[PDB]
Amino acid sequence: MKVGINGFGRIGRQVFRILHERGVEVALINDLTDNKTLAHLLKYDSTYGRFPGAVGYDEENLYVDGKAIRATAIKDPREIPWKQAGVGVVVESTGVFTDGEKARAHLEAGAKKVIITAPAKNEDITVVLGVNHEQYDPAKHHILSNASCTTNSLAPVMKVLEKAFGVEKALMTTVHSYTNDQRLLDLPHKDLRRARAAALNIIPTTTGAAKATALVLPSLKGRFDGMALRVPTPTGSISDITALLKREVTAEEVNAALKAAAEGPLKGILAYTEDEIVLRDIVMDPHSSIVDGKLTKAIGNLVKVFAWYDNEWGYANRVADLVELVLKKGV
Amino acid sequence: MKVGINGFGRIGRQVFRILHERGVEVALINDLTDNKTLAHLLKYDSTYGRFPGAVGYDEENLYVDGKAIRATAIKDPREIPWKQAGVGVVVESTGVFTDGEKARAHLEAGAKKVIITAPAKNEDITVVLGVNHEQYDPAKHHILSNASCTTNSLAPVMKVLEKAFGVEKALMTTVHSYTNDQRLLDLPHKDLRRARAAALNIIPTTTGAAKATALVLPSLKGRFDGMALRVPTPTGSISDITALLKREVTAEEVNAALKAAAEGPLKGILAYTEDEIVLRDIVMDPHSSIVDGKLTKAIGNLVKVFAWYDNEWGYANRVADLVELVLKKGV
Amino acid sequence: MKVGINGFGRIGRQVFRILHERGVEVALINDLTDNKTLAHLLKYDSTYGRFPGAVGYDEENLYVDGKAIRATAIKDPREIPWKQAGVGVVVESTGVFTDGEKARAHLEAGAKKVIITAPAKNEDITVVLGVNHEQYDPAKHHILSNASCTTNSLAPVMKVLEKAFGVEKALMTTVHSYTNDQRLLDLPHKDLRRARAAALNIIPTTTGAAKATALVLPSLKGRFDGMALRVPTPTGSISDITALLKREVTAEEVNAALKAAAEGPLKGILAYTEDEIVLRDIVMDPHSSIVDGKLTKAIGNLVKVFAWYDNEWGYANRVADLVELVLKKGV
Amino acid sequence: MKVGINGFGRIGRQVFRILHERGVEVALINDLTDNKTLAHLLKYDSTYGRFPGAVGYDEENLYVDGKAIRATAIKDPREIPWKQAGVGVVVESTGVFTDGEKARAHLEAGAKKVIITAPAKNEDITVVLGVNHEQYDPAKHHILSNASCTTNSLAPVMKVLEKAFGVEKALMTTVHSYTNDQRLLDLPHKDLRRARAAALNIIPTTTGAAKATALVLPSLKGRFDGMALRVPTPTGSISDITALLKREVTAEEVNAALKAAAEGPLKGILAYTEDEIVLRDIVMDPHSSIVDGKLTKAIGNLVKVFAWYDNEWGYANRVADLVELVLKKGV
Ligand SMILES: NC(=O)c1ccc[n+]([C@@H]2O[C@H](COP(=O)([O-])OP(=O)(O)OC[C@H]3O[C@@H](n4cnc5c(N)ncnc54)[C@H](O)[C@@H]3O)[C@@H](O)[C@H]2O)c1
Ligand SMILES: NC(=O)c1ccc[n+]([C@@H]2O[C@H](COP(=O)([O-])OP(=O)(O)OC[C@H]3O[C@@H](n4cnc5c(N)ncnc54)[C@H](O)[C@@H]3O)[C@@H](O)[C@H]2O)c1
Ligand SMILES: NC(=O)c1ccc[n+]([C@@H]2O[C@H](COP(=O)([O-])OP(=O)(O)OC[C@H]3O[C@@H](n4cnc5c(N)ncnc54)[C@H](O)[C@@H]3O)[C@@H](O)[C@H]2O)c1
Ligand SMILES: NC(=O)c1ccc[n+]([C@@H]2O[C@H](COP(=O)([O-])OP(=O)(O)OC[C@H]3O[C@@H](n4cnc5c(N)ncnc54)[C@H](O)[C@@H]3O)[C@@H](O)[C@H]2O)c1
Repeated sequence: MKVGINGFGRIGRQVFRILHERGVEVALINDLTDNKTLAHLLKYDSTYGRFPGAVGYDEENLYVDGKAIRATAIKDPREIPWKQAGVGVVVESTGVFTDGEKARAHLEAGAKKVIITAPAKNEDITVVLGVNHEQYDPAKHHILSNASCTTNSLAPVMKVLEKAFGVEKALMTTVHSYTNDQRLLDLPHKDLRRARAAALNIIPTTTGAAKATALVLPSLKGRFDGMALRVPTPTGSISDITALLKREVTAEEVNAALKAAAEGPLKGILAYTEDEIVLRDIVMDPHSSIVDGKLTKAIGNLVKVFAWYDNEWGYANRVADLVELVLKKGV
Repeated sequence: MKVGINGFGRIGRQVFRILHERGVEVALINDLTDNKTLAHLLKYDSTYGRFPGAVGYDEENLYVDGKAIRATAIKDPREIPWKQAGVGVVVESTGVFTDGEKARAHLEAGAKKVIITAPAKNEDITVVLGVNHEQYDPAKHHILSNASCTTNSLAPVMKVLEKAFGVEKALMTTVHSYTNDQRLLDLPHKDLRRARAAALNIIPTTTGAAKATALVLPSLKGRFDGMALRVPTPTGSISDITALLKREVTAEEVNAALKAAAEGPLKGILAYTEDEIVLRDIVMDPHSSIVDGKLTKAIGNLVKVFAWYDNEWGYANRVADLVELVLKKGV
Repeated sequence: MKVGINGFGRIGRQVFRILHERGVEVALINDLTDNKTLAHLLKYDSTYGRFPGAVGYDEENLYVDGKAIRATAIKDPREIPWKQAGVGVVVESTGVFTDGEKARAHLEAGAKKVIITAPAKNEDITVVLGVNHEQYDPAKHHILSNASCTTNSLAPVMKVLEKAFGVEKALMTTVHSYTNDQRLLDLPHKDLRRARAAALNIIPTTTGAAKATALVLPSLKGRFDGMALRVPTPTGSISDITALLKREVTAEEVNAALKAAAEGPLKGILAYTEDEIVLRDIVMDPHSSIVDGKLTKAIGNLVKVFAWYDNEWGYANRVADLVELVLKKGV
Repeated sequence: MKVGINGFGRIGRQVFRILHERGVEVALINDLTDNKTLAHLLKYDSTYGRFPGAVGYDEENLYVDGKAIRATAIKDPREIPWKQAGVGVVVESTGVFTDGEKARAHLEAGAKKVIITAPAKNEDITVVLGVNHEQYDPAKHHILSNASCTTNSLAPVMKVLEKAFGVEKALMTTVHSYTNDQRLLDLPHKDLRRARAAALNIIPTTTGAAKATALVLPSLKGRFDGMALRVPTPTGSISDITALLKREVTAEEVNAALKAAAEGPLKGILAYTEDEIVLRDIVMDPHSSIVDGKLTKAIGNLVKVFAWYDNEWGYANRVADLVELVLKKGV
């Protein structure tokens, strides 16, 4: 019962480091490049620095302080040796198999459990650690999704605002660091905005993060939606939640409430703070959501809350977190 | 009856170019640097390119295609020769005399009318062209304020949402390009966030833009507030308006309504569009507010509207616009 | 005898606009995206602004102020209808057919002349307008290359330093804006440096620009090489030329010499200036090389010269310039 | 015999952290802001992260894990209580007292030794650890300078190229991250280039780093000069050294030579590497100079060498390093 990663990219590599630093052992790693490039990308990372440990590689492996790890370049899921490596849980992070209909291929090649690191489709269950994980059935579920980084920042907040003040309606905006899914200079893209130079523009882009948060929380079904603004930053994001509660409240109420959750039930997932912070202050923070108290606004029953989150490292800690759970309640 | 500029900086220089390209003649220009540096900053601009025309200078002047303009380096308002230059209307844009209590000094030195390009204090009237300009009394008013770039983007929108759907409550967020008021690297500032590296961070900062918009529109008094997020872009900004109307509406209603205003009463100030645009698409757009139709969201009576605006050039067109009005109804 | 473009990207689109604004008519445009995306990329450009004119499109065309232009999505050269469109000269700018061995396919499908906008291989002649264009034989040549933007900035300089002071040896460095060939965040690349986040790093990368300049100028064969440093800027570049002359000279000599060429023989290609400029000052400058006089250094016979150049617009003016020549001396 | 810092800015704060993590105790810290802002800038740093330890403050002090440190806001050197605090060695890093003629004021107020963290004037001795530190006379010297970050990167290299191949002439170029000395948007500056938007432009600026390196190494007197190019990066820089040796050599010779020095005599100051690195890979590297082997070029006796260096952290390690030496051989 070992882990495997398909899509050793931005998310893959972060999840790997976390799993490493936790003890979990990754048996195989598949991507589309030669193990040389994989070793160099793991070793030197532009956002989180050098890999804590020794990195080596040959035609068929990668070595992490000696321990070998199979590294393949198979672009067809069904053709990945998850079998002859004993890989049970797979972290599908290529961003191209976001639907069980296709990601099932990992099972019909060995794997016993598959975690899609992105908003999936036709999966067994989309889970947001801290919102609906206890709702995982090892018998029934086998193809999971860890939702999206935005969903993971919204959910812990919408949950607390529900079991305290109740939520009628909510619109949200997220100012998000760019990702490899955008373009460096104007170039073809299916989204005519993500096609524009990413480090030059503030780019408006759709996000199902909100509606998706309406599934892990049926409470907000059809009554929660949002927008996204890609901005010139390599990592780090903030969610702008504007929700109409079910009773007039004050910004100070809202906070002590989210603060409560932070230091109690949602501990480790949600965090609360009143410090004068900026983006670079939350980069590499494990949490899913970090509430900026001082920004909390409240005009009667119409509240506005802000939640910082590192769309890369934080999300990756949840993905690795999910692999632990799946392994603890394996099949 | 000629114009004068105090604070030949980012805003000053843009207002100058506009006034030039319109025919208006600036008699004197005061700042804190030698006329050499002034000539070089006007000539070569990093955002709007080279100055359309010939730029020269000597110990006492600047020359724009020959025509001389007095250029002084007097840091004390009362000591600026607005008198011996016949300067009637002054554009106070140093960002340091934002209150008539101090900006009055321009009058007790010559000037007959003073326009503060920023949220003023103790001024005669803060005006937002297209919202409450017809309310200018040349007899009573003499020290005006053109509000702020954010106010000028919000007002034209809040106005339309009032005379159509009525507004109960509204919270707004603005993702704003950085300004010379922030820091390049971490450095001392009265705001512990604007103190952080501006091209590196997404920086949360307070904005009275909303409450200020509650003055040009008493309708929203005490029921409109917002936040600001400084992001790594040199110019261009977007306002995120989340307002609770007085009746359930649809995003398509909201648009055709703002669109109406755009092509009618608020023409020239407000613009509406459905094109797939990004930040660099609105840089140097004269308008005060440009509605991004496609981003318009509506869950019943809770709406979310986005308005692009070039906090520099657009605002500067309003400032120059205000100088025309003041000159047309001079004293 | 009409023009055609294959690879309607960064360079393609700029060459198109130039050809348009010059009168030249492009008959067909091939790329890998739907004509919708092509129309949107031409219309709104993040660096050079909106396209001067009306842009429309349908399943089979693009319309520029009415005039229709065939727009296909054929990824196989031999399969492009250069025939049934009467396209004589083709601008191969996809960056994937940089060798006549493959780019010849444009001929065996219609075209009578092919211009490769990049360092080619197996081409008939690599030309650098102003250095060796008069050496074009319409009878023999049919597959040309316009070299590279770096080559086009170096050549006009190395030429002048040869026919004046003679050149023994020269090493050069270019600080170049990033290009679509690099990555937004760490990601797989054949060059383990261009694989790193482009807007975050200063990235060292090999450049054959120098050795290539040794072909258009056999004088420097085996005695000229250089390096390239990709830096966080979307467009604009500077070449750092360090050459050991054949006689001790002074910085003032070097300048008046390059200045001479600028205002004389190399006019229109090379420019000379002593103004205090920065990058944003040369963006969209047609020239191939713009000498920054004030930076000129000289310790005896070891000189250092700097040349600004807009790797996009300037190069594109040379590409369009080359299409004129090819058309003037067509086949 | 305790240390003191005047100018708790970018350099000051880094030197403080290093001195802290080394055990050295700073007695007093003077700047121009309230101890609140000082505590917040030390605590949260945009480039090097959170301060390793607890940070507190009151009207008269700062607390580092309890231990109190006097924090004043005296803009006049002679008026700093270096006396009633027993501060012997002062780190003058305000960037405004770069000449003993003025920095002497620290002595006539208490201090027994003053280190100017920048190219000084009228100082007793400018030292570059690893080049000419053993040449420090505690009896004669009392006002030192640690040179500049560029000087500290060049010197260790020029030294090795002298005691191996000899150096006839050398021109150098440095691509340097911006600093608080530049501007965020176009704004008045004595240097008409550093006046332009720093995160938007590649900015050419003079540097005495080379001539300065000609003092710590009289060998290159009048035969070494260079240029500087400020680029859009918050920290990290690379030096481009083009030197004409006294004998034809090969790039492989040059390297093994610099490599030798790196692992031997210049260990800890100079480093050598052949790894495929980019800027973000050297941020926070203690070294003064890190040679990028792979970039080494050599055409006979004309060589080109590149040296990475973190103009902030590395230089700060040298400054702290110098305070140790001064304390070990105190007065
Ligand atoms: N970037 C974020 O902050 C973030 C947050 C949450 C979820 N996600 C999701 O995680 C996924 C990966 O995101 P990323 O940021 O790492 O992007 P990425 O570009 O770094 O892609 C990951 C890796 O997948 C590899 N890949 C592509 N096709 C493949 C195939 N057929 N087989 C094997 N490997 C393949 C790519 O070469 C790349 O190295 C996406 O679906 C994304 O939406 C990203
Ligand atoms: N930046 C924007 O987008 C924007 C939009 C709306 C309003 N404003 C307001 O306009 C004002 C100026 O803004 P800016 O962006 O041009 O900033 P800026 O830094 O460019 O300042 C303008 C100029 O004022 C000069 N100055 C300072 N003190 C002076 C004095 N005592 N006498 C004469 N000149 C003096 C400065 O040297 C500078 O050149 C501010 O109050 C600002 O809040 C700015
Ligand atoms: N960027 C510069 O400054 C510059 C300067 C000089 C020369 N060049 C060269 O010009 C070429 C294009 O450069 P670019 O900057 O426009 O990059 P780009 O990414 O914008 O590529 C140009 C276009 O080619 C298209 N394309 C790719 N494969 C294709 C195919 N098989 N058929 C049709 N279209 C295809 C791409 O989709 C893209 O839209 C490269 O070879 C480059 O090295 C670039
Ligand atoms: N930035 C670098 O990489 C670097 C490298 C080597 C040397 N240096 C030199 O170190 C010095 C400081 O550089 P920096 O990058 O920290 O810049 P900085 O802007 O951060 O300035 C340092 C601090 O000095 C303070 N200061 C200014 N005048 C003062 C006064 N009269 N009394 C007390 N404090 C005062 C400023 O408020 C600031 O907080 C400069 O001379 C610089 O040239 C900088």
